[PDB]
Amino acid sequence: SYGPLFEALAHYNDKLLAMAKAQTERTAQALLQTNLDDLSQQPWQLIQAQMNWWQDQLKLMQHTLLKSAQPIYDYLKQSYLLTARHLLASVDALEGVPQKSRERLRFFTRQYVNAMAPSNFLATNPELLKLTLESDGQNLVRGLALLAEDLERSADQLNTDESAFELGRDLALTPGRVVQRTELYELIQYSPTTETVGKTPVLIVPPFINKYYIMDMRPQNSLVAWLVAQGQTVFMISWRNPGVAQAQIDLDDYVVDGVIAALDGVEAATGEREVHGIGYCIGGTALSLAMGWLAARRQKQRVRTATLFTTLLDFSQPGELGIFIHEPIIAALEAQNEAKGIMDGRQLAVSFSLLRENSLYWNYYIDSYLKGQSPVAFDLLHWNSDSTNVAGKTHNSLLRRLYLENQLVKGELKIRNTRIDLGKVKTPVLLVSAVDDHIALWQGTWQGMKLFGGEQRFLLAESGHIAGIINPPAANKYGFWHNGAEAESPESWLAGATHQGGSWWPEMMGFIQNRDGSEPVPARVPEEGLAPAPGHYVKVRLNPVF
Amino acid sequence: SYGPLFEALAHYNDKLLAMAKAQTERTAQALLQTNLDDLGSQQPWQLIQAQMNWWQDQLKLMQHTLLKEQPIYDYLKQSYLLTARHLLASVDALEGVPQKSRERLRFFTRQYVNAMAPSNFLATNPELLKLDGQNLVRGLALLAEDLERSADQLNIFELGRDLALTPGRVVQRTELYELIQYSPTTETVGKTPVLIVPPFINKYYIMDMRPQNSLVAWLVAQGQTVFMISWRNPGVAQAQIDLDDYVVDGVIAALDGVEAATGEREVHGIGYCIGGTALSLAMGWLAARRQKQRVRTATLFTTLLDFSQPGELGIFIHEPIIAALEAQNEAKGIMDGRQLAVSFSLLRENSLYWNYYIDSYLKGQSPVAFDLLHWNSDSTNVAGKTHNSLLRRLYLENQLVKGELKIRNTRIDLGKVKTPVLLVSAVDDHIALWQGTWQGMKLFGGEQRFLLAESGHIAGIINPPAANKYGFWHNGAEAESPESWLAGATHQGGSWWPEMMGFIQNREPVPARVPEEGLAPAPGHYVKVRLNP
Amino acid sequence: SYGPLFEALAHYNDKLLAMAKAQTERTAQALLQTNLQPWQLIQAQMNWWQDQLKLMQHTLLSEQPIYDYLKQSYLLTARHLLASVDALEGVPQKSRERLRFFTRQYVNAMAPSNFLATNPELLKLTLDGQNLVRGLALLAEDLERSADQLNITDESAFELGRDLALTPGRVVQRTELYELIQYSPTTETVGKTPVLIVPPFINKYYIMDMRPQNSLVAWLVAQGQTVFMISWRNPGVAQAQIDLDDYVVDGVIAALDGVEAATGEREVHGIGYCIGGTALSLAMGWLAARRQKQRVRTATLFTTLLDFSQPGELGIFIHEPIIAALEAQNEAKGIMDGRQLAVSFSLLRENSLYWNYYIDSYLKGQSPVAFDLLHWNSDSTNVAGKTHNSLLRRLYLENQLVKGELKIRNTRIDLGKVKTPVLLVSAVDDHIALWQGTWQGMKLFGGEQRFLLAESGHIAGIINPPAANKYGFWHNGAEAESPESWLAGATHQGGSWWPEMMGFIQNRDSEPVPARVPEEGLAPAPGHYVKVRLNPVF
Repeated sequence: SYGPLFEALAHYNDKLLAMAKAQTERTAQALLQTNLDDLSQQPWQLIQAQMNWWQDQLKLMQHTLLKSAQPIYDYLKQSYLLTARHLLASVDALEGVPQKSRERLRFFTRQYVNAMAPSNFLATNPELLKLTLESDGQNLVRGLALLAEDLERSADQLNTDESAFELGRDLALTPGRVVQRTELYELIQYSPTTETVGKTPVLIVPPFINKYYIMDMRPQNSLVAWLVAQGQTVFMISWRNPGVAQAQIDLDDYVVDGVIAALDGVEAATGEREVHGIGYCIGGTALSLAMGWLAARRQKQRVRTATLFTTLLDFSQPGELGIFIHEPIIAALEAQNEAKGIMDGRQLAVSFSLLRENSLYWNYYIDSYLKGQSPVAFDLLHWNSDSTNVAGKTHNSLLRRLYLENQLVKGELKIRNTRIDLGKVKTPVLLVSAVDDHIALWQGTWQGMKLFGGEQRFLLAESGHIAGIINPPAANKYGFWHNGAEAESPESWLAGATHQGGSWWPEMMGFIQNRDGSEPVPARVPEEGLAPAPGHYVKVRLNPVF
Repeated sequence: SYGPLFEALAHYNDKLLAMAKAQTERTAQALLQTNLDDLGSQQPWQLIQAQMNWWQDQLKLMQHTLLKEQPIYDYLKQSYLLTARHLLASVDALEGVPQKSRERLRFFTRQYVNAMAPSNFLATNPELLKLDGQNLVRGLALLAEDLERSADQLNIFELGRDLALTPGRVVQRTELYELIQYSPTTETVGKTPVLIVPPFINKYYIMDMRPQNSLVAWLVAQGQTVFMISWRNPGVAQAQIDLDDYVVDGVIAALDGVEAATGEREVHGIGYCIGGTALSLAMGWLAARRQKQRVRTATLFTTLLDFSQPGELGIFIHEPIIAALEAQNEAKGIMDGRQLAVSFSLLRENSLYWNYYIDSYLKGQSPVAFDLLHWNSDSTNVAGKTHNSLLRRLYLENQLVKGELKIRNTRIDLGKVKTPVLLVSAVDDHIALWQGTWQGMKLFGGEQRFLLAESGHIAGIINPPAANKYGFWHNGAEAESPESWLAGATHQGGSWWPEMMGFIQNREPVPARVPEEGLAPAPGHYVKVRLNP
Repeated sequence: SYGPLFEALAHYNDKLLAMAKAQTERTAQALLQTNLQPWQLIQAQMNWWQDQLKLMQHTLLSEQPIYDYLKQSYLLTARHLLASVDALEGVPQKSRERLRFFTRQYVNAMAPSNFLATNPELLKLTLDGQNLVRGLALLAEDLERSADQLNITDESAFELGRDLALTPGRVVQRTELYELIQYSPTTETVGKTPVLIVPPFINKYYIMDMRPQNSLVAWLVAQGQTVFMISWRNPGVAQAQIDLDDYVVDGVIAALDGVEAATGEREVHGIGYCIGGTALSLAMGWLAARRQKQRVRTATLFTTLLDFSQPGELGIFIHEPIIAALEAQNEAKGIMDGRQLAVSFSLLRENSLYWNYYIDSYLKGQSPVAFDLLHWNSDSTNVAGKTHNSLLRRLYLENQLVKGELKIRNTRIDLGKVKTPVLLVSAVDDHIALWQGTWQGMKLFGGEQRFLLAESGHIAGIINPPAANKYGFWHNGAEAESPESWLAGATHQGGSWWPEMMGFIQNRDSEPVPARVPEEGLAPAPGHYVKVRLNPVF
């Protein structure tokens, strides 16, 4: 029963043989472009050393599992020889590599290795599971505090700087201008790449947990740059990394002084009172709460369409994050957040990982390398560790009002003393979720869809929270499921769904356009504004780099 | 006659818009400073805009109705809408201001409200003005009691930090005064030092308020070694101190103290109000006894030597009342400063709200009016026998204009003083009427000069060249009638301090005198003794 | 000219002092009996009125004399602010926000420029076809956005059914256009003929059911009368085609059928207010034109307009280009927004709401009536688009009812065919329905006619319960040829005209019938339609 695995390894071994042919021809051609006066990528042999381990360990496992029907040690001895062969071949393959690149790979390998160990994160820590296993009361807080301060202190002492990525050069490099800056955000308007653009502009509301540039990573996988290339004027909210000065900022402020203020900022830049809204994770929650706020107060509609990525409105199924949703734990965090003023992102980093794609190594290290790309896994790892703080009041509200009491579903949620009913929102909504998502379980995102009072569409994408959402059409990598019909259950919806391979981005673009008709307007060249894109807020790091 | 008032309000409203634009750009710039570990014009500009809205709308309404149910009830109602709008706009402008900060504005506003009410002061109370032997003396006391207790209920800034912060040293401490020598701010200073004799009816630090409006700091910056007498707040232990003591043991003793610190027997004299009078009697005392002259120049701010025009203080100067106070002062030991603060106010500028609260705020300063009200309410006692001497020997009998006054059994005669004398008075002065001070100049026997400031008792005196806020009248000719010197007087504008500086300068440089260690840092301890802790 | 003013001030100061002493003796006697807005606030305002009037006397007796008065008036304003917040020390924060909100409402309501009808600039623009419309649009949007932030703002606004419109009853019918309320008897025996009340569809009805001390519904009920009330739905865009005709037939007349269903009586006593009185008049006209048996025994009409030739201050809108523009907007949106009508005119403009319904109301121990009136006036309702066009064009502009050209569902209306006795009750200071114009409409009727003129304005003169003993009215049973002649022959009476209305209704008589208890309806009174707000409350 090893056929499909040897087939996958054989497929990669042939793609690697072709690349070695390319590098050999590349090194020879570089010798031609030489002058007498003058004084990055990893070697294919480094990947070949890893490919040989996977093949030899599988062969040894198959050989000793047919021999099964001494025995434990002999397999161990042969597997240690494979590890030793792997150490020698890797060190050899990095012979001509400059020391700086070696420390880069040593850095990114250590991130990957630490991230794939469940004990390194509180949400998947087995010892913390024992405490929650109906074992105790308030010591749970102390037991949780010991694990957190130990996981943190381990990451403190681990915390290389120079060998990193620079925002605006390597990531988040879509041309544009910062056209408005307030306490909570920097509003970026991106430069056009088309002669004509749509009249109704696009406003992207990112999550305030982690930074926005997951949606503008590199030109090949940038949602922002793809949207601009589809003739859309694209605006991005770039949240401030909050400090102690932002301690009293609440979820209500992000809705009103954030999304709503950004909508007004779009009107100042374009003259349009209505925008197409796109929201990701807690930003998708903030976008929905902004629509409910406007509708409850009978304000004129300002969102023509709304696409929500991995957005939780019903928190009944919190996933692994449910381990923290217990009154003693929530109360203890509320005390810390009031005293410290913020929830440290570096503490949130040891609590849970927003990046747990099941195939980060194979699809975004090995596959991206063989596609001629700088490993996308390095970029993803940089983003997951570019932690943001969370304002203490906002984090308390997220913990209690949404995760614990589920106020939005129950109709008890109030934003600036205005009760929020999503049934009054008539904006058409498209919810795009991911089947392997571990932060916003796709069944729970489905449940929130019925809360809206207008047109409702749902798309289920293959893969997880990041990989499934940030899937550019040119990649041709995954698929999605579409069902226009209404259903009584998440499972019934899937049963009636149809599967399509590739990116779901064109479906979102179809959803946005079919609504608009409105004539294409001349391309909007962004005003000079306050600063070039990306802003200053996105570069503020919790562990500063030099 | 509505033109210049709408223009002045337009001038102020335009200055408030520019300050508001400066604050919005400063908050916008503060966003670029985004340190994650530290937290990022105390009055809001909206609060001042609410005041300016009231002034403009009431002036609009009152021009509108003066052009023509009852037409008067209509004006009464509409102005009440403006008062209500002003109340609502003020409370809304103070929403983000801290509660402890809001308790401040309620404090000083109440002071200004009570300080411009004539009924709250005896000298300007209509009921007292309508007065008869015992009935007057018993009544004045009864009225004094009603005003003092009302002030007390209302009564329920730090010296050296917010006010009186010029660096210096206390070089000598006697029973009556602390002598302050200030540190130099220039590499070179004049040889002859400067000694300032402040009034002892109020504390000294009106002449040293803030760096922008401190006379002491300006004089040091002009290359002068400046000394300052700091009168002690007299308690009951000082019940038998006199003007004579303040002259000899207060002023002349300080002259010997100044020589001990510099080696100079001659100083440039500067006197303020009753401090200028005490200096004048001191100068005659040296002249009447034929001692070598120890005062080079004498600048006298609002100095009263002829008391024929007492002003509103006249109601107090009657023979039955003086005797009443003479018996009470000796019985109680001293005259209570809290009662003297109730008697009258030194804070009666015609533009205290406009030039020292609004103009101060628009210049970026913390409101100067707040500091003046803190100083006026920081009253100091006056010794029982000094006060009795001032009421009878000077205010009533007027012994200085005649030859009957004596300082420690020594007949005075200002005609024997040959020192150049400069009088700086105020047109709106209500304590020292400028005609009386000008007449009292003629008692001197040396060169004389008279300068008239454009404002009241303290605003026309505390006017630095950097303010460029007021003006002054001068006239080089000699005139014999009050309307004759002023009719021929010419208006210059700006501060008269450079003109007072020139008078001292016209009559070789010495390395800057660094004050010795002395007894304590300036400000001294006497200035901090408050009647109400 | 200051004497009456000073005397009135001391007149008010005496009650405050008298009421202030009653509070010290009540709290002193409260020390003995134990087991187990501040007056100071009103006194601060009283001091400002007296001190300012004293100042104006002195000043009336160059740049300095002017500035000296202007300075002095500012010290009075500072004293007012200082004393006012001082009196509000121990008052709870929840009530202070209510005082601070209703005060803000009053100041804006007293600025003539805040309403289009009294707007100075619009009068200049009117005195210019497309230009007038575009200019009027500029003031309309400027005033609507300026009223956004100020109106929207707290939960201290009263709750219907608890503080206002709390007269017990049951909602016995619910149609698209209205909910029918039948109230509880409170008396052993009621009159055989029931009373039906038709309120205006512009603004809500609770103005007649404010509080038990001034509720017309509660007073009518206590007078042994079965009282019905029509609670108009706040129309949304789904009601865009509802016309004036539908409010007459599917409104008043359908409600007449509802009254018969719940009592068995085909004949009712009619009471109408403002455009409700117009609809009631048109319903009687419709019934008479089709020769149906009389269903309205008596009709009393409060400040109702049948002749629109004297539109008062509202006539600034009655011009061909303005009405044409409004019709286009009403057809586009489907609805005339009540938030836009809020800044167009005020239905509430008493001469002294502050003196008669805040100061006086406080002196009588009541919660300030000026607050309840302002809450009602701010409780705007939309108007169905076709209905508003009909009101603007067919009545205000063309005046079809007087000329006999008005058609209600293809039925020409002639009020001369109506033989129901009519009692028109108008207000001398009314600014919406000028009383002389209401007198001209009286003659249109073909039966008995009576006219009563009340002393106050549009609201205060009408809602004057007999227990207040506050105003008077003029009655004259003889016919006259002009409003001026009718008033010259009138006789003034002090007090409320409500008993005279009940004399009018009851003197037609019959035998008292046993009190009709409402059946368990769809909902308790007041229903759901009256709670629908244009700006939702928190």
